[PDB]
Amino acid sequence: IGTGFPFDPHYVEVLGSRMHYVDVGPRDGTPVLFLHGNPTSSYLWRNIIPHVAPSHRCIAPDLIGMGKSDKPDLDYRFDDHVRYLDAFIEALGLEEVVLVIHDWGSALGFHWAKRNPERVKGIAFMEFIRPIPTWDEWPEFARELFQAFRTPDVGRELIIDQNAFIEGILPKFVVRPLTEVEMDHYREPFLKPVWREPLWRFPNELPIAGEPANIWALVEAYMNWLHQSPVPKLLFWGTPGVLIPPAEAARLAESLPNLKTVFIGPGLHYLQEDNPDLIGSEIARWLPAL
Amino acid sequence: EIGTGFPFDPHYVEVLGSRMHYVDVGPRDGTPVLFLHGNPTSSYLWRNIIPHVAPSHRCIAPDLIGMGKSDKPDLDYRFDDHVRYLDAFIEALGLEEVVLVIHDWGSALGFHWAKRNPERVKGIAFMEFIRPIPTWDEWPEFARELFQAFRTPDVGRELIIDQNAFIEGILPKFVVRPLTEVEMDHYREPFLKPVWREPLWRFPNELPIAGEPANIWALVEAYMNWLHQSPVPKLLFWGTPGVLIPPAEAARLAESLPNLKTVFIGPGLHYLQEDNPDLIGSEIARWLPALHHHHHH
Repeated sequence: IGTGFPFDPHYVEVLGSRMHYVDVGPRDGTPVLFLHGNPTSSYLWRNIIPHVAPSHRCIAPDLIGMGKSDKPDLDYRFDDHVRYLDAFIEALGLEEVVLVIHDWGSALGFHWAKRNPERVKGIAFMEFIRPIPTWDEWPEFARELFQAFRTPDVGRELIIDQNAFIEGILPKFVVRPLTEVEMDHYREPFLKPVWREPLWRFPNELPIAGEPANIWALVEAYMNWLHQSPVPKLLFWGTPGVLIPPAEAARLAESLPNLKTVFIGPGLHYLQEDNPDLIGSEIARWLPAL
Repeated sequence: EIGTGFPFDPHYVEVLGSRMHYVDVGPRDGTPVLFLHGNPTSSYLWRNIIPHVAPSHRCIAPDLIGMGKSDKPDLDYRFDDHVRYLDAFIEALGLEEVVLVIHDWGSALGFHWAKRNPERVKGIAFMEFIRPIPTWDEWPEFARELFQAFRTPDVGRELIIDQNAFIEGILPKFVVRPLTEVEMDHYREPFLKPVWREPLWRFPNELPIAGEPANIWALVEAYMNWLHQSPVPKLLFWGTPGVLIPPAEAARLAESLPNLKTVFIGPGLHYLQEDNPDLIGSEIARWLPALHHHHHH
């Protein structure tokens, strides 16, 4: 995948500022307008535009305050972006357009299209903004992903054949970047697919929504024991977490006896890789002296 | 900064006919601290935590059967198998009372052992551990948690402006393949000064969620209503697992929007252009010719 940006710069004056844009391809015909979102720029389109520019003009602006465009004194609300993009389009004299849009670029493009429907000849889009009526409907990509991991067909192919837990989940669920040396330590026990059975068995047995019932029963049992036990307890948690959301850490502080909690900062699942010094030294402090 | 080496002498103990590897450091003649890893890790996960505890306590960190440097016997590798080998490991070392430090499936093993042997557990430290998760509608929750945080007074500005979370976190995390340093540096250029990050913070605070902000809600509802009735040609690219448009939502859109074609790009999170630009570009190029209207007469 190409890392360069081999496009000549173009600028147009918009509402007293300059906006930068890519402009390539034939001068006649219907242009294709590419709109990026947060926190990107026309750079996001650098490897897509070369497929289109042989046949169609490609226009890719940097939104105001982003990319190589000016940084005026704005709040950068959506309405600001609407004003600057509206004026950009008129400054180039565009009549009909095809839109290729992403993220907040999709909100800008769909909003422009709805207001100018006779000028939009097609919309290509992806990963776009839609109205989310309740916070409970905010999309959680890991819902379908984790359910897929748990299946004996797709999940085994991912975890055993493609080593998705070593190559994907482990580094993705450390906030800081794991190094190649660390990855190679973690890779060593699983170089052969035939060794990866435990890696699939574990997620398949996580107790979720009562399934599997056998693990559900025993995990419920030890959580009831933990609620009853006076044993000293120390919980480390991070944000946003994965298995333990912050709301669950708070629930546990309300219900478990003799519990100390330590917030470690940013953390997904492998908290030991993000703040080992706090975890280790706080364990040491929590243990009684001799 | 965070150590990458594993500077522990290997120890091995025979357990149910197999050999299991473990770390054993620190002073004897006291209550040992037993560290239990989960999936897909090993005692390596504890390498930078043990040195803080070992000055005063013995630290024992086994590799679970079939993991780390432990043997790989022919088991089903169900939870019961791990229970049997860890139980026998603990007895093979002659441990009496212990403190547990546990994570993920090491926490299921540790809590299950503790419940069965409560007089032998003097304390439990735990993190990112296994409990009964009530529903898939409530969990996982970390995408909600992140975006609620961006919209939380003070917290969101500290993440996005002070720590540059959208450039250093969200952007590379939401590409499946690894972004290179050259690519990251291109993306970093417009936001090297914290004050330049204002647009990056305002964007999530404009997302239309539960009617708020009301102005954005109204205009996004309006253009979605327009899209559902317009015959304009539409082309949706989607990846798996996605971020804003997971596959289940792509399928629902494929049924509901008029004149819509869909293209699956393969693995992808949010910045699909960084995972399969050649398929996105080539499919757009193949789609554009049919958008031509013949000259009207």
